[PDB]
Amino acid sequence: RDFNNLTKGLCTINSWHIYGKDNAVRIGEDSDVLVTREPYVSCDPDECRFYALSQGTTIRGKHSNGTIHDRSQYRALISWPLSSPPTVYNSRVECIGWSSTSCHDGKTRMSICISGPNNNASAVIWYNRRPVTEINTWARNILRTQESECVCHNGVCPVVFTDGSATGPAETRIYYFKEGKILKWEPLAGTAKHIEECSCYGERAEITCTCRDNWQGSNRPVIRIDPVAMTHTSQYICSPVLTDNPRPNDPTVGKCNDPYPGNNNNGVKGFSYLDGVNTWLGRTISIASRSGYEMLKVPNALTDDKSKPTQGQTIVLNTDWSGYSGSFMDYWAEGECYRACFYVELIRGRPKEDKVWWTSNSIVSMCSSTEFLGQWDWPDGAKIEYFL
Amino acid sequence: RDFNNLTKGLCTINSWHIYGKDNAVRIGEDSDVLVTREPYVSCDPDECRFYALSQGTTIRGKHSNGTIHDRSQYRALISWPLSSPPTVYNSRVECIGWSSTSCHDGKTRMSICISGPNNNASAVIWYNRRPVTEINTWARNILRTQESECVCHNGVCPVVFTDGSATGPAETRIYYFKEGKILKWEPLAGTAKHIEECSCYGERAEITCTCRDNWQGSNRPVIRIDPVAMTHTSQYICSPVLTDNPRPNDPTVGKCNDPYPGNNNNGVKGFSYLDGVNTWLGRTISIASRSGYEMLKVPNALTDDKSKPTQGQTIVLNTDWSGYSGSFMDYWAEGECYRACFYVELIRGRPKEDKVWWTSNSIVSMCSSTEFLGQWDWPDGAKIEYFL
Amino acid sequence: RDFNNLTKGLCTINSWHIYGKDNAVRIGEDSDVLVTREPYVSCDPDECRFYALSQGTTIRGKHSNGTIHDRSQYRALISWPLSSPPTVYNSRVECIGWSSTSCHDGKTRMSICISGPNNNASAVIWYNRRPVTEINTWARNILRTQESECVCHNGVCPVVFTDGSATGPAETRIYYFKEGKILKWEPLAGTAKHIEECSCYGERAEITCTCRDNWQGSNRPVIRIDPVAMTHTSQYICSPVLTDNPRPNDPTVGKCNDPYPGNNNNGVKGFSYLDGVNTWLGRTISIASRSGYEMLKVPNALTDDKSKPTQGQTIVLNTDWSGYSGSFMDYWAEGECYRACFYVELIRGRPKEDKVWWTSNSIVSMCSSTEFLGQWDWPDGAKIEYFL
Amino acid sequence: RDFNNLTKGLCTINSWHIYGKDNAVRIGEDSDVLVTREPYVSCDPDECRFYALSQGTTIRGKHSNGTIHDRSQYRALISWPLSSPPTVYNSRVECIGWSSTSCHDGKTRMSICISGPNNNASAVIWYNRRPVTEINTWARNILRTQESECVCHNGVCPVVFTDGSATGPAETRIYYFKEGKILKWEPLAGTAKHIEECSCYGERAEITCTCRDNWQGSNRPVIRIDPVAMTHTSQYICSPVLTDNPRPNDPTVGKCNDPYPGNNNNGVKGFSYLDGVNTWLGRTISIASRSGYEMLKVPNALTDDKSKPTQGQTIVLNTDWSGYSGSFMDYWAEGECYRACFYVELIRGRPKEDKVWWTSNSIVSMCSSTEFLGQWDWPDGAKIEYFL
Ligand SMILES: *[C@@H]1O[C@H](CO)[C@@H](O[C@@H]2O[C@H](CO)[C@@H](O[C@@H]3O[C@H](CO[C@H]4O[C@H](CO)[C@@H](O)[C@H](O)[C@@H]4O)[C@@H](O)[C@H](O[C@H]4O[C@H](CO)[C@@H](O)[C@H](O)[C@@H]4O[C@H]4O[C@H](CO)[C@@H](O)[C@H](O)[C@@H]4O[C@H]4O[C@H](CO)[C@@H](O)[C@H](O)[C@@H]4O)[C@@H]3O)[C@H](O)[C@H]2NC(C)=O)[C@H](O)[C@H]1NC(C)=O
Ligand SMILES: *[C@@H]1O[C@H](CO)[C@@H](O[C@@H]2O[C@H](CO)[C@@H](O[C@@H]3O[C@H](CO[C@H]4O[C@H](CO)[C@@H](O)[C@H](O)[C@@H]4O)[C@@H](O)[C@H](O[C@H]4O[C@H](CO)[C@@H](O)[C@H](O)[C@@H]4O[C@H]4O[C@H](CO)[C@@H](O)[C@H](O)[C@@H]4O[C@H]4O[C@H](CO)[C@@H](O)[C@H](O)[C@@H]4O)[C@@H]3O)[C@H](O)[C@H]2NC(C)=O)[C@H](O)[C@H]1NC(C)=O
Ligand SMILES: *[C@@H]1O[C@H](CO)[C@@H](O[C@@H]2O[C@H](CO)[C@@H](O[C@@H]3O[C@H](CO[C@H]4O[C@H](CO)[C@@H](O)[C@H](O)[C@@H]4O)[C@@H](O)[C@H](O[C@H]4O[C@H](CO)[C@@H](O)[C@H](O)[C@@H]4O[C@H]4O[C@H](CO)[C@@H](O)[C@H](O)[C@@H]4O[C@H]4O[C@H](CO)[C@@H](O)[C@H](O)[C@@H]4O)[C@@H]3O)[C@H](O)[C@H]2NC(C)=O)[C@H](O)[C@H]1NC(C)=O
Ligand SMILES: *[C@@H]1O[C@H](CO)[C@@H](O[C@@H]2O[C@H](CO)[C@@H](O[C@@H]3O[C@H](CO[C@H]4O[C@H](CO)[C@@H](O)[C@H](O)[C@@H]4O)[C@@H](O)[C@H](O[C@H]4O[C@H](CO)[C@@H](O)[C@H](O)[C@@H]4O[C@H]4O[C@H](CO)[C@@H](O)[C@H](O)[C@@H]4O[C@H]4O[C@H](CO)[C@@H](O)[C@H](O)[C@@H]4O)[C@@H]3O)[C@H](O)[C@H]2NC(C)=O)[C@H](O)[C@H]1NC(C)=O
Ligand SMILES: CC(=O)N[C@H]1[C@H]([C@H](O)[C@H](O)CN)OC(C(=O)O)=C[C@@H]1N
Ligand SMILES: CC(=O)N[C@H]1[C@H]([C@H](O)[C@H](O)CN)OC(C(=O)O)=C[C@@H]1N
Ligand SMILES: CC(=O)N[C@H]1[C@H]([C@H](O)[C@H](O)CN)OC(C(=O)O)=C[C@@H]1N
Ligand SMILES: CC(=O)N[C@H]1[C@H]([C@H](O)[C@H](O)CN)OC(C(=O)O)=C[C@@H]1N
Ligand SMILES: *[C@@H]1O[C@H](CO)[C@@H](O)[C@H](O)[C@H]1NC(C)=O
Ligand SMILES: *[C@@H]1O[C@H](CO)[C@@H](O)[C@H](O)[C@H]1NC(C)=O
Ligand SMILES: *[C@@H]1O[C@H](CO)[C@@H](O)[C@H](O)[C@H]1NC(C)=O
Ligand SMILES: *[C@@H]1O[C@H](CO)[C@@H](O)[C@H](O)[C@H]1NC(C)=O
Ligand SMILES: *[C@@H]1O[C@H](CO)[C@@H](O)[C@H](O)[C@H]1NC(C)=O
Ligand SMILES: [Ca+2]
Ligand SMILES: [Ca+2]
Ligand SMILES: [Ca+2]
Ligand SMILES: [Ca+2]
Ligand SMILES: [Ca+2]
Repeated sequence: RDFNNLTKGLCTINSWHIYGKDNAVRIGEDSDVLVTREPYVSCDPDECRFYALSQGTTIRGKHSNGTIHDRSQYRALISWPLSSPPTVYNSRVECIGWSSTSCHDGKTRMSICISGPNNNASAVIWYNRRPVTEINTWARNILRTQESECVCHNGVCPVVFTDGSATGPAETRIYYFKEGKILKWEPLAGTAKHIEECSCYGERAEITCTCRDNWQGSNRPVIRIDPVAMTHTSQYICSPVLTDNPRPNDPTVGKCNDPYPGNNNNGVKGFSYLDGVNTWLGRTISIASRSGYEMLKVPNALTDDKSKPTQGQTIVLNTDWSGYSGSFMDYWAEGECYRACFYVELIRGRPKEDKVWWTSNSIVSMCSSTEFLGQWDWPDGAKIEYFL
Repeated sequence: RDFNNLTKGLCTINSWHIYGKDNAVRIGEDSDVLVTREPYVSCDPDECRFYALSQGTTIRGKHSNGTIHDRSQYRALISWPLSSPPTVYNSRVECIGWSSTSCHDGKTRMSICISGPNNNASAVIWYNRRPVTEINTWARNILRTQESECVCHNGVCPVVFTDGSATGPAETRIYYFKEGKILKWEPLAGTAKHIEECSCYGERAEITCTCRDNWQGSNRPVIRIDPVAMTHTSQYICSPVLTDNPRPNDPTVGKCNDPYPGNNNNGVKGFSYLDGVNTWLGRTISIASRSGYEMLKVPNALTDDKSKPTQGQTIVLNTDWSGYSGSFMDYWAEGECYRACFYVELIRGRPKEDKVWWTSNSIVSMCSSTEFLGQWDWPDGAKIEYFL
Repeated sequence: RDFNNLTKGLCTINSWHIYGKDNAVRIGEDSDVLVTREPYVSCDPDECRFYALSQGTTIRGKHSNGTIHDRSQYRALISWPLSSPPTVYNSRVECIGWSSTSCHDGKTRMSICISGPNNNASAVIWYNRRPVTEINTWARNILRTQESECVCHNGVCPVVFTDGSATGPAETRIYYFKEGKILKWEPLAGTAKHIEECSCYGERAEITCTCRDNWQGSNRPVIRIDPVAMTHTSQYICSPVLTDNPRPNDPTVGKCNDPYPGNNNNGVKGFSYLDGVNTWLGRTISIASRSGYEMLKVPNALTDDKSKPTQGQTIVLNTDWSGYSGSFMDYWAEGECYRACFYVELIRGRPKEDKVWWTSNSIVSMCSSTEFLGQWDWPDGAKIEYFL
Repeated sequence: RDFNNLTKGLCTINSWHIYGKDNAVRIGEDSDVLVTREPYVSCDPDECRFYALSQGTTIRGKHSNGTIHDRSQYRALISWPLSSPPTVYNSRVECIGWSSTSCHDGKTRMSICISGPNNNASAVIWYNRRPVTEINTWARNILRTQESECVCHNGVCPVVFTDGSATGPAETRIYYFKEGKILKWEPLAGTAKHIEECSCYGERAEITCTCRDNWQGSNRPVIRIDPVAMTHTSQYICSPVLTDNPRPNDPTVGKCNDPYPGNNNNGVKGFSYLDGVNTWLGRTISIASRSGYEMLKVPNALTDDKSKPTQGQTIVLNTDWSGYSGSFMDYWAEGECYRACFYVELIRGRPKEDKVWWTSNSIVSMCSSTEFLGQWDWPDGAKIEYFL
């Protein structure tokens, strides 16, 4: 119809309610479920769907052997109905590649997939299910993007890309697309020192992205974008409640404009909702591995270097496997505010469970409630022994 | 379009004709059919579908082991095309949880799923396929609801919930929703002493629910709701033709305002159509187990404590397994009256058939005819031996 | 939109071209294909689909054992996309039962399914996918109907039913439905002595049905219906080219008003297009079994007792299994005439191939061409050995 | 809506970007994927889909044995969603046969399938999913057509057919269809000596087809059609960069009006985009077998007998199997030019991999970019060993 505008603010988050869960690995033990990873959720004006990068094989298939690998010619961004598992028969391919993002601008959807060898990758930007623009690697070192939805405002949909080292300075760019065409791009600015896999959301004409500093930071870098002026800033979440993984133990004071030290060259895609006292941070419970997942209300986390939790909610027990997490919202819902949502990737198989030769995941997703709801934990639920 | 109003009365029920049957267990012996239980049927203005609580695994899958359990994080309310089986590929998830209800108000559908641990469950009310309202447990003891469709009148859709003991007084509430929002709720009133799993239908601006008194009654409690005044009353079916299970043998006089004694702390979801002489009661044939199913015309059953059958129809032989049963009607059909319909859950597996490690069911459904049709019996049809 | 009227005459049939083929048994050897029998084809104004009576199990499933049986509670009329096989995941249930017919009147579709025990069967007439009318058995001996599509004219859709003996006089009725309601019914009249499984088509406001005289005739009875006056006549195809099966060898002169003798109490559903010199008869090649299938142009077959073939086309070799056959046409196609079409059921399994415990079929369908096209044979194509 | 007119010219091809890939053989190792061959891609105004000739069996099915054979009664033209694999459950049958073409004219789609024995084949032309016209074999020797999409201009859709010898002069005809009806046909004219499997595209009211001279040429014949005058010309690509397979090594000067000698009675379906300096040729890397695939920019290839490459892009490594290739474009995309696209059939199984008894393929497809994108290779990806 008309382009969507981020006219609302976030609803007050007093707890999180279950939104979707596909139990993909449980079901796929005996049905034609595709092996995936790097999942996310994204809404169209009339439907919300699950998204992920297929590995081009079913979990029970012999080709599932080796799916711990990230980039192959057999991967593709697929989407499927909310809470259903990604099956061979219900998965819709959005584009071919091993790194992606996708978002609806109110009129139609833009999907981006990057493919190619490490030194010669390229992004293809699809709009209205047709390829429109292509961007060649600029640093010749794994051109890569968000792995979760982008956000649009009056037709302008910013996307964060990184090309270059994962263990030193890299070349991050913010591209501003409209109808799949490049309006402008700019190099990363601000104090964030390394950027990977940004998780974004929008409210009141501003887009906030919480990313991953793979090089040095255990606190997460934050990029705030003005989609009208097509400009941005960057910094780190100030709070001493560290949210990357692996990470050192939480200190009493964090860092606002530099990576909090202790862990180098590693991390995990994550997210946050930074809205004054209505601020909630997601993180794995373990400081060593992708185990467990919790949401912590940390008032003013972005700007207060001593901010600590005032409330929380466990999503996945520390005795269960988690993984990537990111933000999304249904910008086309009723009401006066945008309801914050997120998903957690529940990785099964390698490297943590190496009795099987594959790596896959299932999805759990939650949205905020203004009520203070009781909590439950949401594990993947599959028994690896069954796959032996 | 416009909200549906219960403007018609029930058609005269002279017999029951076959409406739908999915043969799910037979088919699922060699196809990707999801394990389910607590099924029902519900219509939209342009389509009627089967509904149930999936267990998040196929019947042949190794994860089917243990599906006798009621509440897990792997359950979800799913719907699928009438008379097709609930497969991985055709089942649409309405919401996540282990207790549910759903109904269309003429404009769109409201679905409710409750999830969480026993002492911290919560209901999430979805409208137009989006989460709108959440309600936290008030008694911290398995918040639970109907397990069959709710009914709407001019946008108001009442739903009966119970939180608390299953073997003593509990806290039952009647919530009046409109567009997924709470207009009002009220505590159960009247003489019904315990309420669980209400089966409802509407006619001439009144909604009648036949429920399960798990604590003490072998006769069934009845809640009648005025969706305009948003008020209700409750009592028990007076008739000595007892319809819960297990239950004592039928006496010559029943009880109108108290549970008929003889069996405690157990029961089965059931239903009835209470319309003067046009009154029909459903029940298992066995007084000891969920075996067989029959419909009995018992004129004035609700108000006459000595009422006995004047006609009947066998639905499932006593030599076949039955289970839950509930009411639904196609409020959008042509004609001058609403045609009464019902479904019977045909449970297979545990605990009655323990050679297999799973518990599931198939569905059979019938609607009324003004003709006096010949009768057939409708068993699940699967051979457990095939699953060994 | 508006009710369809049979305003066109038949196109000139100079040969038959391939229209559809599902290769169901071949494909189902390794996919979730439902066991079926009694198939047919029927068009809606915007789509033509395959129809059949499912047996409520896949072919590879253990429940396929015993599917030679005709009437069980696990059967249902299903439809699916043209030339695709009837799978668990793409088959749409139209109604429950073991005998059926279905047709579109231009506005919506009417489907009829009969179910029940031999002495207490009933038909349920569905219109716009909702049950509207029910008819109880009148002779208490396997109420049964066409097993191929009915035909409508200005909303009136006649259907032929038989109740009673299959080996002596029975009670055949012609019901005239409009919007699923009974306008009128009448007992069979004319000289046809026994009627079963009528195959019908319409042209120029007249509906012609070629049926099966199971009791005594090897020539086929013909019922011609006037859907406006709602009246009919009946006789037999006069031609000595006999078309039932089993049957005696072809004589030089046939019978116009009595069954041609030689074979009793058996037969097969079949069809014909009776249009003066543009007359074509279908039949099995074998006079003893459901083997092979050919189309023969027999000018004036209906009225000329000495009529013999002037042209022909082999459809299935005598070395391949055939079965039921019936007529259908796309009444919503472009052009000035209706193109005659037919399907042949290719039965596999029991009783002819008893190394397997099941009975099923695939479908082949053809339509007429005004060209004189080269011919090919169209067998089922599956290797029974693969199923052992 | 309105008939599409070829009003645009080709976009400048500076490189090729990944468009679609189904990984059919990898996925089908453990899912119900149909065996196919002779694939292509074709767009409708609102969707682009994959097309191919099914063999009427799954790859894992026992009936996959023998699928190296080209013409059987179990083949059909099927289409399915872009980049999904051709499964039993998502494949839509367009028509029955073993040779085909299909194209959308802007209003609806025309599909053509040829079937029958070698000496009595016939084509059936479908329009708006209904059979409209039939054409009988004129040379009684494998009537056959394009195996890739046709192209339309103002309702007129030319199609190239060949009937007769594959190793000597044959009878090629160009048929001009409109709404599935024959407007005109004409015998092949010009200097092309043998024509098979034309790959076509349109721009600025002209349709260009690059075909296969199976008899003598290793250079490819080219037919250029004027769809308004309904006339055509034919010649060969002049360039010494030979593009059929098998073929002799590249010479320094080619042949414009005669087959370049060296290899007889064999070839492979292929394609090219002939647009002055914006000319790109596709070909297998191997001169001996269907191994590898590359795109070569050969300015003025059509008219310059000494033209050599100025740029190139590898699509499939010479160490991987390729096969048929053809052209298609999305004539309904936005922008001022038509973006050239192509697909490559990746054949797996027999005859090159005879450890398995089947022959099938997967699909990879690319479209042009005005950027100079980095290149990757795109193999089928399946491990034959897994199928043993
Ligand atoms: C029914 O459901 C309801 C609703 O969910 C349940 O009630 C919920 O209960 C939760 C558990 O108690 C509770 O969550 C906690 O909230 C705390 C904040 O509230 C408290 O503090 C404020 C501040 O003054 C008070 O106002 C308030 O009244 C409370 O006292 C959080 O602090 C909790 O998080 C911390 O603990 C958990 C372990 O439980 C850690 O996993 C988490 O990371 C936090 O602790 C780590 O981090 C801090 C910050 O740096 C450190 O100080 C601390 O030492 C920990 O650090 C170690 O561990 C981390 C992670 O491994 C590691 O990185 C680091 O290096 C260190 O090793 C927690 O979020 C909900 O708020 C509450 N909700 C409501 C509405 O009441 C109810 O119980 C249920 N009922 C039943 C019967 O079950
Ligand atoms: C073709 O199809 C037609 C259509 O279906 C078939 O005709 C149908 O036939 C049915 C079977 O006969 C018949 O159903 C019965 O109707 C009885 C009512 O009709 C009779 O009574 C009235 C009243 O005066 C008369 O007007 C009428 O003419 C009849 O005489 C019911 O009473 C029957 O139900 C009772 O019997 C069955 C066993 O058959 C029980 O399962 C059922 O629960 C009822 O009996 C129990 O309950 C009562 C009430 O408390 C007790 O009094 C009784 O002792 C039983 O109690 C024990 O069992 C229960 C359950 O296990 C347990 O809880 C309790 O503790 C005790 O242990 C029955 O419904 C249809 O009405 C009739 N329909 C028509 C239109 O005619 C026809 O036969 C078919 N043709 C062929 C050739 O097959
Ligand atoms: C390329 O394709 C084209 C197009 O298909 C092929 O050409 C077609 O060729 C067909 C085969 O020759 C041909 O079909 C036959 O047509 C005959 C009619 O045409 C002839 O007669 C007329 C009449 O005077 C002439 O005008 C005309 O020129 C011809 O001479 C039919 O009579 C044929 O049917 C009979 O034979 C077949 C066996 O082939 C039987 O199966 C069939 O049932 C018919 O015979 C039985 O029935 C009659 C009637 O009672 C009896 O008289 C006879 O004895 C048989 O009875 C026994 O068998 C039956 C069945 O088992 C049993 O019930 C009974 O009791 C007895 O035991 C046949 O239909 C097409 O018309 C022709 N089409 C065209 C357009 O030309 C061409 O060949 C192909 N090219 C190549 C190179 O292959
Ligand atoms: C990141 O990605 C980019 C983008 O893809 C990569 O850059 C690309 O690199 C490609 C490989 O170098 C390059 O492709 C080649 O282009 C050549 C044309 O460019 C050159 O010549 C012109 C002309 O003067 C110059 O202007 C230009 O600057 C270059 O020097 C082609 O000639 C190449 O094709 C030939 O070689 C390949 C083998 O590599 C053959 O497979 C191919 O068939 C061509 O050679 C055969 O055919 C010719 C013509 O007859 C014969 O002369 C020759 O002897 C060969 O013949 C034998 O082999 C054939 C086939 O088997 C057989 O039939 C025959 O009988 C003989 O046996 C090739 O296409 C891209 O243009 C370039 N793109 C860009 C934008 O730069 C970059 O490398 C990547 N980066 C990294 C770090 O990897
Ligand atoms: C493009 C790509 O390969 N992305 C991969 C990403 C990067 O390796 C990381 O961001 C360091 N640069 O890591 C992970 C991961 O689970 O940690 C998964 C992604 N598939
Ligand atoms: C929420 C929940 O668990 N409901 C379960 C219900 C209750 O246990 C019963 O109503 C006693 N309170 O029992 C049964 C049952 O087959 O009997 C199935 C339901 N899954
Ligand atoms: C209602 C029913 O059972 N119809 C069956 C029909 C009758 O038995 C026959 O018409 C004799 N009355 O026979 C056959 C058959 O293959 O011959 C199949 C049908 N399923
Ligand atoms: C109609 C038909 O059979 N076409 C086949 C075609 C012809 O044999 C060739 O064009 C020589 N005439 O060859 C091939 C092939 O892979 O080479 C596949 C096609 N299925
Ligand atoms: C978003 O804002 C622009 C005004 O700049 C307007 O064009 C558009 O209609 C707005 N979108 C909606 C849904 O109102
Ligand atoms: C139901 O009743 C209300 C009048 O209160 C009206 O708004 C609505 O239109 C009615 N619904 C229909 C379908 O007529
Ligand atoms: C069929 O005929 C009746 C006239 O009796 C008319 O109502 C109807 O419109 C006709 N149908 C069509 C499609 O014209
Ligand atoms: C194509 O051209 C013809 C004019 O001959 C016109 O009828 C038609 O509208 C044109 N198509 C479009 C999409 O404009
Ligand atoms: C495939 O077919 C050939 C030819 O009939 C036969 O020899 C071979 O054994 C078959 N292989 C399988 C696996 O069926
Ligand atoms: Ca880090
Ligand atoms: Ca009870
Ligand atoms: Ca399987
Ligand atoms: Ca007979
Ligand atoms: Ca050649």
